[PDB]
Amino acid sequence: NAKRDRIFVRVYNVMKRINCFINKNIKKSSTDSNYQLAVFMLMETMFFKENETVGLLTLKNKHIEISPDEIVIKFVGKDKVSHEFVVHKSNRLYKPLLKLTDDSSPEEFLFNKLSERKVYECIKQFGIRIKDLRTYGVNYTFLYNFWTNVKSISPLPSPKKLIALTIKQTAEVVGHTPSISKRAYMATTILEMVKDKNFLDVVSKTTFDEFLSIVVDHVKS
Repeated sequence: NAKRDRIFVRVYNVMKRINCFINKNIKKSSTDSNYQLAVFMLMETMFFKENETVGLLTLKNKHIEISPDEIVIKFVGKDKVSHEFVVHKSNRLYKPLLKLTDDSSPEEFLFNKLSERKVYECIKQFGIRIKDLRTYGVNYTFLYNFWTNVKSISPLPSPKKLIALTIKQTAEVVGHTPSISKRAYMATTILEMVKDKNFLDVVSKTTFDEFLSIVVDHVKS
C-alpha cells in the first residue's frame, strides 16, 4: 500500500526530528513552555488517545512521587482512564521530569505552561497529525514484538504463526486488537520481507534499531 508506506516512513523520520527538538529544549531551564514541550514530546513519542491527554495536562505535582531511582506518575482521566506509570533513573525522562516537577505547588499542574493547543500544534508542525503518531506506535509495537519473537524463540514458528503470535502480543500490550487495516498492513509487509531466505536468520542477530531500519528500507522500496 502506497499511502500506509508513505506515513510509516514519514513518522520514522519525523520521530528523528522530534528527538533533536527534544535534545534542544530539555537544556532550556524549566519554566520554558518549549522545555515543557520537549518533556511532554518525550513522554508522548515514548509509547512503550484524547481522553488521557487531558489527564496528563491535568497532572498535579502532588501525584508525581519522586525517589532516588524512580518517579511514579499518577492521573485519572474520565474515571476509567486512571493510570500510575513509573520512570526509572537511567531512562531519558527521569531528569527532565525531575526538573519539571515543582513540589512547592501540589495542586498546580506539572505541565502548567502547556495545554491542548500547545502540544497538538507542536506535533502537527512536524508534518504528522496525531493519528500518524498513534498508528505508527502500534506499527512500532508490532515490529518490536515480532523482533522480540525471532530472537527469543528457537526454533522459529514460521511466518504465519510468528505473525499471529505478534498480533496477539500487540493486542495484549496496547490493550486492544488493532484495526484489521492495521493488522493486514503489518502481516503483508512482513510476509513480503520473509520471501528473502535470510530475512528471519538476519533478524535473529539484529539489534531492534538495525531491524527497524531494515523494515523502513523495505517499505521505502
